Amino acid sequence: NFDKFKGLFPAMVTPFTKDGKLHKAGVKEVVNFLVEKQKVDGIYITGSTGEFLLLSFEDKKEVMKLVAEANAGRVTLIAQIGSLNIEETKELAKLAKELKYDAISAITPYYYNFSFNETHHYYEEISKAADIPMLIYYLPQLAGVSTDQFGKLLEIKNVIGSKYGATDLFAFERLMSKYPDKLFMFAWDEALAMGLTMGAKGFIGSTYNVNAKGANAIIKAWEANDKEAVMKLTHTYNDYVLDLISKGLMQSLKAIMRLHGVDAGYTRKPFWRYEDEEIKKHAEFITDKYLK
Amino acid sequence: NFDKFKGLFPAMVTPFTKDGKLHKAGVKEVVNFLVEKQKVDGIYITGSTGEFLLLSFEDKKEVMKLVAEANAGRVTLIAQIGSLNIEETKELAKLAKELKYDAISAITPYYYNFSFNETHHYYEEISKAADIPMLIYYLPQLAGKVSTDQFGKLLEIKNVIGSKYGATDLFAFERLMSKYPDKLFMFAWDEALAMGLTMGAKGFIGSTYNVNAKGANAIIKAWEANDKEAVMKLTHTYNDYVLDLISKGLMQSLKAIMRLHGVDAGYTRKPFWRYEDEEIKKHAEFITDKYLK
Amino acid sequence: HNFDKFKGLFPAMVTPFTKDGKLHKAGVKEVVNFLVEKQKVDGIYITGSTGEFLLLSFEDKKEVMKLVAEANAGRVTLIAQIGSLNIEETKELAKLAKELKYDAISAITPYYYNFSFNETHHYYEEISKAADIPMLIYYLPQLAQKVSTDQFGKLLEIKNVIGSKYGATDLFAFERLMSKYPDKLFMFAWDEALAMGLTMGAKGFIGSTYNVNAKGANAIIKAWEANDKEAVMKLTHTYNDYVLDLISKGLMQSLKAIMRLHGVDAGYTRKPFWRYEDEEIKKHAEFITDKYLK
Amino acid sequence: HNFDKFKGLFPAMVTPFTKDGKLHKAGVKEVVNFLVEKQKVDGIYITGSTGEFLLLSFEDKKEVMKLVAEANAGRVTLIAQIGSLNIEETKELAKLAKELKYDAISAITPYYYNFSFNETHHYYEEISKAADIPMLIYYLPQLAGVSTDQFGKLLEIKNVIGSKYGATDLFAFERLMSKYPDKLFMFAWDEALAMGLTMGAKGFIGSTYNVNAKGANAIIKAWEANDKEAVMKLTHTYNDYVLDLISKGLMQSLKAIMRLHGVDAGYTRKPFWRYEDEEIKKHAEFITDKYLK
Repeated sequence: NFDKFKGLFPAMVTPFTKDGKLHKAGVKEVVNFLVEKQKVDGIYITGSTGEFLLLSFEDKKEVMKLVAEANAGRVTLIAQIGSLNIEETKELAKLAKELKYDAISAITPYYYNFSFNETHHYYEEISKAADIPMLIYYLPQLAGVSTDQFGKLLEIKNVIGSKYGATDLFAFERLMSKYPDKLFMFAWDEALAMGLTMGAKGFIGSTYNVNAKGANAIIKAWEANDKEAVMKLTHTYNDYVLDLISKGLMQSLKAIMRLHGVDAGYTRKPFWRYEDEEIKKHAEFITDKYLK
Repeated sequence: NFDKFKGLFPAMVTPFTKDGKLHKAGVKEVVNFLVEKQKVDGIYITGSTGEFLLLSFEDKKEVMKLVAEANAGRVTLIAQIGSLNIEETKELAKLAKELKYDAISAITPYYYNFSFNETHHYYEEISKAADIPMLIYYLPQLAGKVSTDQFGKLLEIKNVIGSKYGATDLFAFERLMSKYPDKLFMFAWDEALAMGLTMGAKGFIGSTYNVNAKGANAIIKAWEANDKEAVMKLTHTYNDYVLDLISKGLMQSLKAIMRLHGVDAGYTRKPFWRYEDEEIKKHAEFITDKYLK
Repeated sequence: HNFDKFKGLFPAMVTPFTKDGKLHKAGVKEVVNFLVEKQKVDGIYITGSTGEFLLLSFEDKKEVMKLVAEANAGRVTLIAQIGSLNIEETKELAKLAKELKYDAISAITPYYYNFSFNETHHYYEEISKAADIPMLIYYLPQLAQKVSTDQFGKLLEIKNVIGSKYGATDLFAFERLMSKYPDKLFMFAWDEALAMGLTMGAKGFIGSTYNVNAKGANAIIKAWEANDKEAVMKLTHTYNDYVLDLISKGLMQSLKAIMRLHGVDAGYTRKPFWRYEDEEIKKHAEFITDKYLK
Repeated sequence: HNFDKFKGLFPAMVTPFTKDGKLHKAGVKEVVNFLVEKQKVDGIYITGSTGEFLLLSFEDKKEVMKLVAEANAGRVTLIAQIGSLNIEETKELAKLAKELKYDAISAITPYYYNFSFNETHHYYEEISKAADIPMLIYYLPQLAGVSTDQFGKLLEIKNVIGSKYGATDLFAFERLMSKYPDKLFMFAWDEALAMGLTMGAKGFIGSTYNVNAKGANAIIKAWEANDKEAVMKLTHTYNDYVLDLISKGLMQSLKAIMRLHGVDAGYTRKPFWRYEDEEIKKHAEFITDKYLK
């Protein structure tokens, strides 16, 4: 079953010290905050929100092991392990398998307009590296890609589905219609209820790091058929999303966590470093408005 | 309150003869078919689906009168009356009121990139014409974008009751629903009907309701009934219909299906492509048999 | 060389209206006289975007065409933009242009709806049958799906079609068309890249900005023909400074106010275009004139 | 004040790799020789997109810099693209550039994330303190949602002598030449070389100059010589060549043309497509025979 892939999966921040060192103690404290205080169903690690492009190859493995250790099998684990370095991505798949990750994902080849063919080969080679379920990222165009064409990706060995993060809910509806056998994790935080309505059961998002409660409220209202409440709670949540990102996203999440006694550290360069007081007031503003 | 604006409002097609004359007896038959067979809650006339840019000023007034007559107060009526001629628009608004149209709408100034200020003045002028509710079109960007806030100044213009929202941007729609709960937002994106209902839309305007009101009403019914899985299944079927339907020109396909049902809905006007009779007839049957049986 | 009459600057002529909104028939003549005699233009492109053609009635259009013919009295080349979604009207406009001795006609792409290639091809095909007068098609990047260099050639092969008015800011597509179709005429309608156009073989230029700055635009051409490459640069910076400054207020309101300042009865824009306060627009007209048109 | 060293053709060098992906070190030298002696370039631009920089390790990059500084021995101008999301590795690479007497460095726009202006500025600010070597910033249309004025504050940062301008936007290029006459802008759009010339570009960086520098020098010479018609005809041939070249993958076609001239320029690194060996060689043979004889 995909039962373990139901519910909320924050895209986990990766804690760094002020000087840009991987803050190992922080990683564990974050995982504990998510499992125990946020009460998440799973954790999605080393994605965009985890600052993965700013992590060294060894930083990556360290975080994967540290997370595995802190979780202690309590919640579902997914590691985002894709990069342009195919050999590193292969070892990472093995390491995910070894550490008992529930699934992996790999972001679409970026920067260059890599072709459908190149993308297919990218994902094909990675599937032979280990037997661990794979989620691909949704990709509208590569050099110029039909919902039929994306099906070819979906059928590669070990691929169970797709992380769907595009703002295009018609494509999402078309995929849910064509591939009812595949798992689609919905990655568009401000359209959670929309997601639910076309059959999404699992959600990966940055914003669930510190407001799983507000997101679960929408899901619980939806299952209980309180349609008015689905609307009001969504308006509130999307208020929260927009207030949140009036300062840098990862700086805000890390500050909110620090305000809650979690050692979540700081972003790396080149992300902007705010004055401690400025980001503290922002953390308080979000916390007081939304997270009581 | 806004109760008369609940349900389905097909964007009515405008029947023309094969040589493109306004087919006056066709207009009334289409109205009958929509009320009697599609069981619509309302009808939305002379928009893009009604080929309004291909109508003369005299055609527009005539269509309004023929619709008003055949309807006979049975369903709610909204007239899209906007163009670049502000005096013709004002006159169509007074005619709307006279004919007891429930609301009017006007498309955004088009072709040129008209500024916010110009668009606001254009709607302001229209409001002083007749005392009838007005729905403005939703506006993403105006000669370089318009916020939730900047758009609200359009919503506050005298007689403006709300907006016809057709954009495929469901976040923006959510934002408008939050900020303006006292305004009427008619939802015009047929393929996101259930997603529209989920965020509070209660009225739906669209070309696809001309011949599949039953299929869209099925979605609405399952939604109000809390049948989550039927909402999904019926939307999958309905959107299959939409993609199948527009594999030929929309209005040719919609008029061909009406003719197939024995309704004198006529044909489109130049420069829309005119298909061979048998090709468009087979398309019509294909749609009918697959979805409309 | 039969395209000789299509060389040089072709202002996209404004259409004078009264403050009321009426077609100002006397103004039409004065504008034409202004452009021939003071701007010393090579031709005039009438009832295009800049001529507010979408706010013109069918009669207004025929009237403007007749009046421009009469005022020009054959002095310069005349091209009439006549396209609309009313095909029977465009057909009559094509016959009228022929009757009035216009040198070419043009027709905008079918707009507002996403018309397909086959619909666009059929539209242009029906027009070409109406009268024996040279046709310039508008350059079309994308119709609802991309239009290729090869696909646009199917439009250029329609009877009477001699070329294309090319307005996109994509100068690569332009280089490609001049390479593939040197037997066709390409009227270059991106004023802020005049010298770029020259460089790739453009000899005719249709633009809003030549209504009041034909001298500035001619200086760039002359510098280029004289191989004064530094001056091509300097004269472009200046000209483009002028364009940006000009469109700081609405274009057509700016163009008409600049003409009115020079004593030309150019009138005003129609609704829904913004009507500026009397003095605000005059002062704008003075600024541009003092800075660029001395 | 004097930018004489940066006039002419500056191919974006390819980075040679073995069939199985190692950094073919001697291959780097055979390419550097082949561009200097046989393509007759004025300069080389190393470890850019065309040099597959994102597929190179930190050590790889350091190695390529050293190898190039060696095989050139000061014969042509050298520019290093050294930018990445690791600020400390860029800070180092700019000291390595200053040490190997590189004439210029550049750093790409922070990529993948939508980094803001403030972030972009601070990142160039940081890279400058590292080493007193002149910097060329990449031209940037938009950061996280970008004034020609704002882009000037980036030009003001210590050690910045101008910009690598690659956008297909010839208007904003004309605008930049107008406002900052005291700055070097290297023109990085191969298909509009003659249009860059027209507005004052004097140095050119690009991937196509790897195997057809002669064909592009032909355009510059005709231009300076005021031969208007040949500028046109020679541009048309060059752009036929460019569209022909990129009918298969760029780096694979280029590397394969080089291997065809007995230059050991190897292959691309994963994830780039690897062609069946007869396919890309028939492509190498076609381009060479039609354009490079």
